[PDB]
Parts: sequence; C-alpha cells; structure tokens
Amino acid sequence: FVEMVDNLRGKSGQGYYVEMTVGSPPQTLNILVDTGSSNFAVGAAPHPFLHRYYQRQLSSTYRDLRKGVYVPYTQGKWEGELGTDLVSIPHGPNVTVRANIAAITESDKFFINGSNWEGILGLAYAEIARPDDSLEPFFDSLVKQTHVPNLFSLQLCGSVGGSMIIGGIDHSLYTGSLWYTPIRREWYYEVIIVRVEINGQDLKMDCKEYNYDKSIVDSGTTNLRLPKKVFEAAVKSIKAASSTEKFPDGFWLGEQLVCNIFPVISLYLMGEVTNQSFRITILPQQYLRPVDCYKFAISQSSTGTVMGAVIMEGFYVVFDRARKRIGFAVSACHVHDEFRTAAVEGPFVTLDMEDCGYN
Ligand SMILES: Cc1noc(C)c1[C@@H]1C[C@@](C)(c2cc(-c3cncnc3)c(F)cc2F)N=C(N)S1
Repeated sequence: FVEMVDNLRGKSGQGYYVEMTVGSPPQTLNILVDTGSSNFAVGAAPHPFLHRYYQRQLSSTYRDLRKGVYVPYTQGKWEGELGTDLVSIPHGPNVTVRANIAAITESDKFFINGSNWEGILGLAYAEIARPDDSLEPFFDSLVKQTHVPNLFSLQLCGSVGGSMIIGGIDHSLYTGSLWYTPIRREWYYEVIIVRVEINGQDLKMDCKEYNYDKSIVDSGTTNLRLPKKVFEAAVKSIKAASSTEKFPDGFWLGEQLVCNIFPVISLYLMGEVTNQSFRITILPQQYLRPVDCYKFAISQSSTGTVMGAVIMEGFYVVFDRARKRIGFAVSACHVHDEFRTAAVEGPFVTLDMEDCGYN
C-alpha cells in the first residue's frame, strides 16, 4: 500500500481530498473524503468557485439514470442529476468500477471559496444515501465489483496532508496497537462512548447523554461536536482546569477567537468484549485550531456526538466494514509537544455499556 501513502491533501478546516478520475477518457477531480455521508456527488457545472467540473458530454461510458436528487443539509444545499460512470483512484487500488454519481447542477453554501476540491466521496452506508437506500454508495460498488477487501483506513495529519489506504492497513502509519470499537448500526459510522474524562476527571454523567441521539466518526466535520448537556458539562470542566487565564464566554461558544493550561480530553469507547472498553486521548493541539489566532473547536450539537477532524487527526482510524468495527491507534503524524502525546490505552473495565446507546 506504499503508493497510497500521502494520497490526501487539503487546507486546515476545509477537509481532506483525494484525486479521483471519472468517465472515459478519465477526467481528473479532487474529491473530499467524507465518512459522514453516503453520496458520491461532484460539481458538473461551471460554478465560479470550482477549479474543474464533471463534463458528462465528454464521457462515452456515462449512463443517465433519468432521476434527480435534492440534498439539503443543516447548513447549505445541493441539487444533482443521477447517473453512472467508470470511476478510478490513481493513488489507490489499480481498479476501475461503475459507480453512482450525482452530477451537481445547483448549490448554495456547499463549495468553499478558495478550496481545491470540487466533489464529495460519501464513504458511509446506503441507509443515509439520497434519495434512498437503493442508490449504492461508491465503496459498496467497489467491493462488489472487485477483490478489494471491505476495509479502508484514514490517517489525517494536522497545507495539511494524510493517507487513505483502500482495502487495507499500513503499519508504518501508526504506533502501538489498534483498538477496535463496534459499529453499532450501519448507516453513519455509529459508535458508543461509555465514559468521558477531562484531565483524568470523569464528568459523572449518564453515559446515554454522551450518545444522544448518536455518536459518529466523521472525516467531513472539522469539530468535535458534543450534545449540549454534555458540552456544557465538558466546557465547565475545561473552564476549571484553565483557571490560570480568563477567556470570554463567546470563545467557548465559538462566537469569537482567542489570540499546559488546557486539559487533555479522553473518550472511552465500547470494546470488542463484554464489560471491556478502551480510551482515546486528544490534546489541546487538536481542539484549539489555528485560524496566533485560535478557534475553540468543540461545539454543541443537536444530532449527537460527532468525532470530526479534531479527534481523527490524533489517530490512525481503521474502518473495518467487514467486521463491523472501527480501529483506533496513535497516529505517527499527529501534532504533539514534549510533555504530552495522543494515546490509545486499554483494556478498561466498564459496566452497563449497552445502556449508553440511545434507542
Ligand atoms: C450533514 C451536515 N449537516 O450540515 C452540514 C454543514 C453537514 C455537512 C455535510 C457534508 C457533506 C459537507 C462537509 C463539508 C466540509 C466542511 N469543512 C471540512 N470538511 C468538509 C462541506 F464543505 C460541505 C458539506 F456539504 N459533510 C459532512 N460530513 S457534514
């Protein structure tokens, strides 16, 4: 998997993209790697922000599905025309598959002005695919049509770079051992957090709060998002541990910027074995992001916990779809200092972990 190493590029806060080819002859596009969605959607019209776009008229292998798709998000929206075409990943496996492609024809607050990507690769499951679950996601098409193993792994390094290893794991990308947490349900990459520690101090909350209404691993989100009740308890603990310096209330709410004092954040995840868990620890270097101007990258959420780039940049993350599990290991590229480092530690004894999941 040497040729797949360093195949990700991007800019801080703008996500991580991979080079892909679409159609025949192949059209080169930069595509956002997103484990928090399930559609392969690409710009297909000359939007001013786009360096390039999918030109269906130039592709002999393009097939029209004669169906539209409208996708509104919490913020922003895109509308596309559905079809299929031959797709390949130059710095991935040496294969070409026929995959569903949403040709984006209209959008608002979707593409980022100044970004170098013009499409999105939804790596999650068909359950959250749009318009419905009958539209096969790219990775499902990839596994069905080739002998590529049903697994991919991500090393996101905090302009920015990283690696997407398709069909396997590269052991040079991590130190120590991988620790696996079960995928609760195949829609998002849903996991269960069982305990949260701020500087080794437990929040003492009902663990069901940590996963209300869900907890997901999402490469297409910058922040570590937490449920409001968990967020206000977490922020209060972070306020106390950094009592040396005083910061405005707007800073903690992500309404303003700030220009050893900050605590580590540990998330205990459900293990592979009954009553067994493991913990992942992130540093201030992960949740205090440069914009020296810094933005507090922990925010309140209405859709549950989102383990975004804040979490993922500290670790090598294995999306083991074949075994319905997600592996975490200390990243060989994560940003740290001489006193503290990101950690993956286990095993720990945690009881009533099934009560933490919301139904
Ligand atoms: C769900 C959801 N609900 O409200 C919003 C906003 C979303 C996002 C949808 C999506 C598709 C998305 C992400 C980014 C991005 C931004 N910054 C760094 N990386 C990716 C973007 F620019 C545009 C996007 F459409 N990917 C996600 N995981 S979250």
